[PDB]
Amino acid sequence: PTLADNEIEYEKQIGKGGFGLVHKGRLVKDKSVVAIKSLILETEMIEKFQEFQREVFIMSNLNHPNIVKLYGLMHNPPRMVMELVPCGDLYHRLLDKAHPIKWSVKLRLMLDIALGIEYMQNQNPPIVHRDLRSPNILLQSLDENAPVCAKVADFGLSQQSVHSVSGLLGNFQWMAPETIGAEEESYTEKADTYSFAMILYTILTGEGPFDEYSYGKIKFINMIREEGLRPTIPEDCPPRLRNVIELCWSGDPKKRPHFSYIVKELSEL
Ligand SMILES: COc1cc(C(=O)N2CCOCC2)c(F)cc1Nc1ncc(C(F)(F)F)c(NC2CC2)n1
Repeated sequence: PTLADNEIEYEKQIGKGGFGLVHKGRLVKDKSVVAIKSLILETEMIEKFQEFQREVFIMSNLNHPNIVKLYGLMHNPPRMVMELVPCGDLYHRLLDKAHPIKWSVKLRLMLDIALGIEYMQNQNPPIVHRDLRSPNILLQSLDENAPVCAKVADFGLSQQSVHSVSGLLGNFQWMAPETIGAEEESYTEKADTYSFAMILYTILTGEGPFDEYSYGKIKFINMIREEGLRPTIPEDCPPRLRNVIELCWSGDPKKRPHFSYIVKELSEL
């Protein structure tokens, strides 16, 4: 949690983010594998700074198997040295239509994500991620017997406050109705629960949430908020899962369940 200047060999670039680049690396002492996130700079630059900083502050206190870990910080640009999750992100995996994820594995993924969010929500005060979407779910392993299959990543937009937070969120297909409207109304970690419903939906169907509809942006947002528009749950969905998704994506945040219930229900599938 103290810096790590050098001691890191770069191996390859694996991604990009809101504030910089992401590379796969090795450590010399152990040679253990790692991921490095750099910060590369009204202003956009301030948002980038704030985001990098926010990820560090939030991640600084977290330790859970289903949460990417922060290992150290670096100072030359600067950088966050984190856990390397080798199977990539969920969004890309789901695009491989020819190789559907095995049902047992889908369940592992759902549970693992729920456990991570449950842990976020049990913090004092609770953490609201605000960016829970498939690109931000990383895959440790697709083996149904692995210790960990999925981890929550990218805490750049995260808040951890005693009160409700606010701020308009884009990526409306993944975000709660109370967070996407033009008037900047307040919300809570119940917003993340809604996003999780959409994560459940994407895993279940292998489809992007709301991809079945086509509307202009204003109409789409109004539909989600004022008409209760939601993705259609397939007929073949197991009843207990259908129930969890429906409750989680309730228009009323108060109706979205506590993760103790969500985790118990998912475990029954
Ligand atoms: C071997 O590790 C990966 C491979 C990929 C991957 O499958 N690639 C295939 C196509 O070229 C780019 C990398 C990936 F997207 C993410 C990987 N791992 C990983 N591990 C940790 C993180 C991090 F920063 F959040 F802590 C992360 N961020 C993703 C890249 C934006 N990615």
